[PDB]
Amino acid sequence: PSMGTLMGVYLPCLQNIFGVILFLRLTWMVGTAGVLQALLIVLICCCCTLLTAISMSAIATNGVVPAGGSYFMISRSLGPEFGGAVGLCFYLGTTFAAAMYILGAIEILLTYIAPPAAIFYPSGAHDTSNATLNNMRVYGTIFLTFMTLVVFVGVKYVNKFASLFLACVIISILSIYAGGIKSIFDPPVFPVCMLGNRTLSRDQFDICAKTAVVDNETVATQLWSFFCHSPNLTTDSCDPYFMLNNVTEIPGIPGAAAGVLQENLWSAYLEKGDIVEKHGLPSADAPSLKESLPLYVVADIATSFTVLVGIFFPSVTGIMAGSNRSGDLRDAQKSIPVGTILAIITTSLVYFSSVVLFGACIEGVVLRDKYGDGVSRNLVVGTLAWPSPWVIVIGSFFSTCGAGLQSLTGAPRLLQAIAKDNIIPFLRVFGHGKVNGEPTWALLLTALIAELGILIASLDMVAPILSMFFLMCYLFVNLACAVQTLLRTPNWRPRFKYYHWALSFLGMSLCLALMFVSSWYYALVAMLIAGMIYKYI
Amino acid sequence: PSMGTLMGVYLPCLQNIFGVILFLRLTWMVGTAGVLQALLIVLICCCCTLLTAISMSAIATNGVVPAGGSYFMISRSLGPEFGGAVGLCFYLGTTFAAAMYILGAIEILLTYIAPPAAIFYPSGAHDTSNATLNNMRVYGTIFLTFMTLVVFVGVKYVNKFASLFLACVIISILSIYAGGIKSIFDPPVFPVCMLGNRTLSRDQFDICAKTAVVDNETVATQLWSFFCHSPNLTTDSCDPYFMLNNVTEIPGIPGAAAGVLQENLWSAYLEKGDIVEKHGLPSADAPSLKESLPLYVVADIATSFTVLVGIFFPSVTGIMAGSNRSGDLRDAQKSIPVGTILAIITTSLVYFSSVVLFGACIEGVVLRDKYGDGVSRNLVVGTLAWPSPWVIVIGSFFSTCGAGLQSLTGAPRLLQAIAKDNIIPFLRVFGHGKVNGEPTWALLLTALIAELGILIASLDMVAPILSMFFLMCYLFVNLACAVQTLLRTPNWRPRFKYYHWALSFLGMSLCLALMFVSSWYYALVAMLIAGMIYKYI
Ligand SMILES: C[C@@H]1CC[C@@]2(OC1)O[C@H]1C[C@H]3[C@@H]4CC=C5C[C@@H](OCCC(CO[C@@H]6O[C@H](CO)[C@@H](O[C@H]7O[C@H](CO)[C@@H](O)[C@H](O)[C@H]7O)[C@H](O)[C@H]6O)CO[C@@H]6O[C@H](CO)[C@@H](O[C@H]7O[C@H](CO)[C@@H](O)[C@H](O)[C@H]7O)[C@H](O)[C@H]6O)CC[C@]5(C)[C@H]4CC[C@]3(C)[C@H]1[C@@H]2C
Ligand SMILES: C[C@@H]1CC[C@@]2(OC1)O[C@H]1C[C@H]3[C@@H]4CC=C5C[C@@H](OCCC(CO[C@@H]6O[C@H](CO)[C@@H](O[C@H]7O[C@H](CO)[C@@H](O)[C@H](O)[C@H]7O)[C@H](O)[C@H]6O)CO[C@@H]6O[C@H](CO)[C@@H](O[C@H]7O[C@H](CO)[C@@H](O)[C@H](O)[C@H]7O)[C@H](O)[C@H]6O)CC[C@]5(C)[C@H]4CC[C@]3(C)[C@H]1[C@@H]2C
Ligand SMILES: *[C@@H]1O[C@H](CO)[C@@H](O[C@@H]2O[C@H](CO)[C@@H](O)[C@H](O)[C@H]2NC(C)=O)[C@H](O)[C@H]1NC(C)=O
Ligand SMILES: *[C@@H]1O[C@H](CO)[C@@H](O[C@@H]2O[C@H](CO)[C@@H](O)[C@H](O)[C@H]2NC(C)=O)[C@H](O)[C@H]1NC(C)=O
Ligand SMILES: *[C@@H]1O[C@H](CO)[C@@H](O[C@@H]2O[C@H](CO)[C@@H](O)[C@H](O)[C@H]2NC(C)=O)[C@H](O)[C@H]1NC(C)=O
Ligand SMILES: *[C@@H]1O[C@H](CO)[C@@H](O[C@@H]2O[C@H](CO)[C@@H](O)[C@H](O)[C@H]2NC(C)=O)[C@H](O)[C@H]1NC(C)=O
Ligand SMILES: [Cl-]
Ligand SMILES: [Cl-]
Ligand SMILES: [Cl-]
Ligand SMILES: [Cl-]
Ligand SMILES: [K+]
Ligand SMILES: [K+]
Repeated sequence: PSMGTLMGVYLPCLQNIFGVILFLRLTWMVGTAGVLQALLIVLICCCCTLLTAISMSAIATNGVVPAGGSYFMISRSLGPEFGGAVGLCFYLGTTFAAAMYILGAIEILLTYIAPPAAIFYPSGAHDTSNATLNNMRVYGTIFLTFMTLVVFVGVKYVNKFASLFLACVIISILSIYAGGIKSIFDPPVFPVCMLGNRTLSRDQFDICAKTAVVDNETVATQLWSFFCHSPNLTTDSCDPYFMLNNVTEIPGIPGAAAGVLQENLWSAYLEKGDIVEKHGLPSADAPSLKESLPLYVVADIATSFTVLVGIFFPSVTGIMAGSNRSGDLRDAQKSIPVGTILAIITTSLVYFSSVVLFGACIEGVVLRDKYGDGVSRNLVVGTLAWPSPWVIVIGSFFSTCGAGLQSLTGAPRLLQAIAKDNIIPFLRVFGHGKVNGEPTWALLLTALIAELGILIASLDMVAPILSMFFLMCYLFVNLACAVQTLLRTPNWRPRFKYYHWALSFLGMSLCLALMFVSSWYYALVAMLIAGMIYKYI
Repeated sequence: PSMGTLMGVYLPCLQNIFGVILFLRLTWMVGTAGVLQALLIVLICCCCTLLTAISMSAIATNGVVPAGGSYFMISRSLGPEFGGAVGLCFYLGTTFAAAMYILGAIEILLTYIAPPAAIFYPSGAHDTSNATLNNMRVYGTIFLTFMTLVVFVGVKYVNKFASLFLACVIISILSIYAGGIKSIFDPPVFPVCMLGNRTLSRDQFDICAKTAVVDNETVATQLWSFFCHSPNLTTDSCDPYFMLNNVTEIPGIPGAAAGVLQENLWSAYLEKGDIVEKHGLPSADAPSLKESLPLYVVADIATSFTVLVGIFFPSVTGIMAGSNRSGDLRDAQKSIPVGTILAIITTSLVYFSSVVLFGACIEGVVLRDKYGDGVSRNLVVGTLAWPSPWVIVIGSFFSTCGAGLQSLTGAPRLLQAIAKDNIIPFLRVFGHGKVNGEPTWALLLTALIAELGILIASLDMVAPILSMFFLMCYLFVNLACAVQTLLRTPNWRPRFKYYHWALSFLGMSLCLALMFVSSWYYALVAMLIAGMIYKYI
């Protein structure tokens, strides 16, 4: 074994922690929650994982660190019963993370790369969502079957391109920060068209004006005809909000300044159907027609604190991938606790600094446009990039497609190990393999379980389920590190300096409170199942 | 044993088949789907149960009919493996039926008996639903804990009042038909106020007119001030749909005639947010303000065929309660197949004739008002009653509160039997009992599983889950009656005249297609779990 801390522990953690939510949902989270509550979300979600890494360090500093995987360390150092629970929750988390990574790639493809590559179209006036869901499901079943065939044939090729997907993430992050520094002295041009407080969808009309001049004549624009249903300048069919108010352009990226950061500082939660609005604009109050409602940027889902925590939390998962090469290391009891804790610290500093950067550079109206309707269907992250917005689009697409392949390779190997371990006999039949040792019936079960996550067809609906499984895995790791100290069981002497049982107890309680914060109902279901297995024993 | 067919098999089936959906959701289903598609829903949902009763007759005509319950017949006549599946699916169905019966009683209490007995109020303008859900959950946890204490103490008293809850159902059905016959020559007076096609909520304003006369002076009414935001007769702040249209009263119950039945004959499916409208009225087309949207009757959920099937199907469940007294009967191989099939035929004739009666007597605008907003917060069923609408309100409340108690008494006894039967050792610890033999740890598990159904807090969200469990139970009964004939296993010789294996095969395929019709996603989950247990064996 010859593999150091950097390329053995640190870089796989840093590759498995960054992902889809930094490029699709972080600006939305900043603009919805405010800078202060977004920093609070990042702080709370990075203390479950830091305390869980302190417990995993106490795992790795005990004994020999047996070769192969993070399942075998836990199972040989904690007894089989905690090992089975940690392994099964981590397996279900990895299989739904594959589905979330596929849904992210299809959102990027259908909204930014090729919008004409769309099968189902929003017929009628309203319900653009059912066309969107049925459009996500078809491409989800296509990409999932293609990638399971790739994993069924070409594992050697998936292991080959693993550095390129990390290079794409790092180049696309450095482009964000390079453009954010340039926005201090030279911000880019993305004008946002508004009407009173209300922001509107710029993709539908031509010019952001109420009237124009053609051939020495004042003629109503296309924007007049959507609100007034007549090309005449003196009709009374207009809605009274359009008549009393005026149409105004603003800079979408006003540049890095303290005045922009002061406006983005507090929460602006909306319900489903509300309109994204500024705060410092004059707006005469008036009723508005129901028919002019598609001419605005509308909140897609109802938001709160507990909604945003469950969507953010799978950004911080990825600790457990620092022990998959635990046999290949030179000093596994030293390279694991340093590598995972430094990876959590660096990725958490990237999230804090990016929350402050997006809160200081981008205006909160553009931030709250999930899918970027206020600026001509562009990434809100991509408009801040330095060379072009296409670098972030292409790089985030290839990185999410790589992160899906890595989950579809990592989860059947894990189910293979629990099957051959024979703690649960009900999972006996998934120990079959080929002559290479590659799993067959486990790959089918991961493809069918990740299919049930793809048929939910939303990035915002699958991510609380991921939070729910990774929080159970991290809860049982902290239970099994606190109980073995309080019971004084033999062969449990962790040689880690910064370990204490109260830290693992605090980590257990925090990763249990986040389980209720993310979704209280399914946490209350899992509490019943856990309280029933305890009565079984 | 001295107990005949009528009081032993027929009356418990007829008591357990009628219930909450005949009084709360049948008029809504007729008005939404049309008379023809409502008869098609009743026909399809009564052919799964008739074929399942033909299979249960082949169970009862084999062998001895061992004493006690419907679980012991199936388990001794089909092998333990099918018996465990049928028993566990029927247990989960009974525990969620308790939750649906509690949610029905709380809907009746909070909307018709005591609307001031409401904790959470709809603050703001919109979202009257979250106040409603949080208002259902609190009273659900109160009624569930009270009834589990009653079952924990007073089983002898719950068995005593069992005839009174059947008397309430039969009196409240006879009042419906007595009022429906009276509506031929003397219909009751329930005027419905409308504005163009759109129907409005009469509970908010006083008089159904656009202007009135007070003290020899034409003054705008209260209904003017909601749409125009000014008491002056000559303002231009009115929405243009209110100006171009006129306000009209219609009879809500126009009486039994062929012309009313001809209008109610075809489907009118709406999406969530649409307005209930007539078809034969003049209405000038115009836009409408967003602020006047609470002044209408709005569709609560999006409806289709597959939505209404899953809501209707737990009306027809209740076959399996014809064998709970299988030891007390004089001739159990004769009293069961006659009693259950005659009970299914009589209850299905009641549903067909009531669908035709509500389609012929009540106007389809009043039928599509779930919660009865178009007529002064009254039951749509209750307005057709002969003495008073209060008889149906009180009788349906007491019958649903009795049907919840009967499920909370029947499900822990069933889990007790599967625990003592020892096919699944994981359920070993639920075989404990008191000195009376009454279950203790099973009653706790039924109270915690029915709590997870109450925390969904909708009658329309729990009923597809009930359909999902009773259809799996009825599928395994037909599998176990077809496979034992095709495999020619010993000790399976059913002495029933009208049994054939193709009928049970057709019943299996129909109760599998209804599983996809009711909700395709959770059926696709259960298909995975069933295909995994088969690979285990
Ligand atoms: C050890 C061995 C390994 C394999 C195995 O065991 C043995 O492992 C286990 C693990 C199992 C899996 C465990 C967990 C599971 C998750 C479970 O999902 C629960 C709820 C979610 C799914 O929602 C469903 O999604 C479908 C599809 O949309 C819906 O079906 C609909 O489909 C069509 C649409 O065209 C239509 O007919 C209807 O819409 C409907 O039929 C279901 O109805 C729906 O329940 C998460 O969804 C939740 O939905 C909420 C919406 O109300 C949402 O709330 C918010 O919604 C929006 C946000 O988008 C906002 O407006 C508001 O803020 C809220 O209203 C929630 O966010 C969201 O959580 C499914 C099963 C599965 C995968 C288990 C499968 C078996 C399993 C793998 C076993 C194996 C054997
Ligand atoms: C043998 C031994 C015995 C005991 C045991 O095993 C051992 O038995 C098993 C059996 C287990 C149970 C099996 C099945 C279960 C059902 C499962 O529910 C699945 C989905 C449904 C629940 O929905 C959830 O409801 C909660 C509460 O609302 C939501 O949480 C929300 O709460 C708040 C609201 O304030 C807010 O934060 C968010 O809204 C959210 O957090 C969940 O999100 C939600 O998933 C059914 O709900 C489905 O919801 C759809 C809405 O999207 C709806 O679609 C339609 O919705 C409306 C209609 O109303 C229409 O507009 C459209 O037509 C559609 O959108 C669907 O109709 C609806 O199906 C929960 C677990 C449970 C009970 C298992 C528990 C364990 C169990 C008993 C074991 C034991 C151990
Ligand atoms: C919308 O913007 C226009 C600017 O074109 C505002 O116009 C007012 O115009 C009159 C006469 O042209 C001036 O005397 C006022 O000083 C203007 N008001 C200003 C500059 O605030 C108009 O008031 C705006 N509408 C609003 C703010 O509701
Ligand atoms: C944007 O402008 C509106 C008025 O044009 C602001 O005022 C609110 O308007 C709604 C009407 O839907 C009223 O119900 C509220 O009471 C109004 N709030 C007031 C008067 O304080 C609205 O607040 C503005 N949005 C912002 C500042 O984010
Ligand atoms: C609403 O109802 C009124 C009835 O009061 C209709 O009034 C019309 O009134 C003029 C003059 O009073 C008559 O000459 C017309 O014959 C009436 N039209 C009829 C009876 O159809 C009014 O047209 C109605 N509005 C509609 C149908 O949009
Ligand atoms: C009730 O009246 C409206 C017009 O007052 C009817 O017409 C439809 O109106 C909508 C506007 O929301 C249009 O999009 C449709 O194209 C109209 N349909 C037509 C003209 O056929 C509406 O159909 C009526 N409702 C009924 C008869 O149930
Ligand atoms: Cl991620
Ligand atoms: Cl992880
Ligand atoms: Cl019922
Ligand atoms: Cl039944
Ligand atoms: K991650
Ligand atoms: K029933």
